[PDB]
Amino acid sequence: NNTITLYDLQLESGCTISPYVWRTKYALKHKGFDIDIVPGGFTGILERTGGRSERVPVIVDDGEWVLDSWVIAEYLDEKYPDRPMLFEGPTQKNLMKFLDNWLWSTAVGPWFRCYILDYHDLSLPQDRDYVRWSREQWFLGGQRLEDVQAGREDRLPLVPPTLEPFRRILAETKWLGGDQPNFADYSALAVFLWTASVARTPPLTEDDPLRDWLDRGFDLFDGLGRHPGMNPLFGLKLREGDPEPFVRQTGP
Amino acid sequence: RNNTITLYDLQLESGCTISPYVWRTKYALKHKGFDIDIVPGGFTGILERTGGRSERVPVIVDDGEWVLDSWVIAEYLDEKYPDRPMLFEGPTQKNLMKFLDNWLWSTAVGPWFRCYILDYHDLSLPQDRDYVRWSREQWFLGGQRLEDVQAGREDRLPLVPPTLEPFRRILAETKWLGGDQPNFADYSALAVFLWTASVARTPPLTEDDPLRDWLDRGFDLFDGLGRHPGMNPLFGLKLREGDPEPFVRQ
Repeated sequence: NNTITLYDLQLESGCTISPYVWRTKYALKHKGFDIDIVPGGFTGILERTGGRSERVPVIVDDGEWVLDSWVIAEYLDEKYPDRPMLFEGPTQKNLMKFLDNWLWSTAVGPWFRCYILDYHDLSLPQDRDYVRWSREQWFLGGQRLEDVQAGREDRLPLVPPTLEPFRRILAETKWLGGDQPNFADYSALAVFLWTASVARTPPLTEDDPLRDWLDRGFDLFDGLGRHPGMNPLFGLKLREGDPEPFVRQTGP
Repeated sequence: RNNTITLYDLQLESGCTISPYVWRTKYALKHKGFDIDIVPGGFTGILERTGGRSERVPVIVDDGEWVLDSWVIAEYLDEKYPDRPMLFEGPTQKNLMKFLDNWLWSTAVGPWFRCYILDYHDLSLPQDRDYVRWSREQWFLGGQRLEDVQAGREDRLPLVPPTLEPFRRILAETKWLGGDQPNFADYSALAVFLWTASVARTPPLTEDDPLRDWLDRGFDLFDGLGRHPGMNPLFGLKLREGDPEPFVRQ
């Protein structure tokens, strides 16, 4: 007090990679708490916690253990209604999940393959083996990470245009939460926060309209998304035959 | 004014509402507990029917207040009647339902429009038929004639159910988009399927589609608002050997 312990999932740079952990960090700072960060990575999670969890994020509030990023957010609104609210109501929760699933299929799907080797190489030394064989086999390969990531220069141009439905929303609002951000923003942002933690070449063009919301989000809470290990999201260079990355239109 | 608001409808020959914008307005009004004074009429003569006030419907008249556009009407009701059940819970709902609505219009309305545009024409009021024909055959392209656009729908309709899975995924975990009770998010989404049911002379969904629970409860709301005599069934799509599996069965 005013502190809550958080079990992180970090890269070798100390930088968070897990989007679930990312939106939980933002949710905690939204509520105005200080975070006691427990470092670590993909391996040894059960041992790092008291045996209470095989997954992160996990928080400990005084001595109350809360598992699952979604549950954590609901817990914070329930126990601390006096601090800035994360959810507007039940309708937000349902429509959030629809947006989140779409971002995951549209952005995370393709980008995961484009950065799967960077993902591995940027991980903690103890993690790299576990990440290698399991990722190139479970999620899956069926073969190896150098072969899956190869050719990303050809895939990355194809993603920006597909994000237009999301651009369409942010064109007419400052935050998903309106004039101020909430968990809808943080959950959406987590997709791009993960991407920045592993993207050793930028997935978006320098003038993508998303940049306004993205930079503001990453700057929130004293630069929560500006950890020294983070990579630029912007700088994608396109070719004559590439698709236009976004709709260029003004503006009645 | 008792408890009454006037609504300029957009009806087919059966008296059934076709416009999804009008549909979600009917639900919004009933959600607020109002009685609806319906002004009938179809696609033609809207400027005549209104005071020269609108070329489009829905329009409502609340005592002397004329209100245009279904989204604005919903906001107007929440602003003027904060004592009656809320349509929006806040700004976040508004932003995220636009995202869902946009997706539903791209995924469901677009393909089903092409599949039912001739039925749409045939079911409209007699005085609207030629206008709907000429209008649609120049604007939304399709394009050819109504007959050509709708031709081959038996091969296209089986392709739509699989693409609705992202929407199923949400409804499999909640009673309503609004939670334990419906609100404008539900009514806006339902309006897509209400429109479809008004023009679909062959069913677009299988009898066992997991969407049916929400759809039937939705259509049944407010004394069967979605059960007007003219409505066609959404269910009964007959899949053939080659067709894709319509939904995830896990």
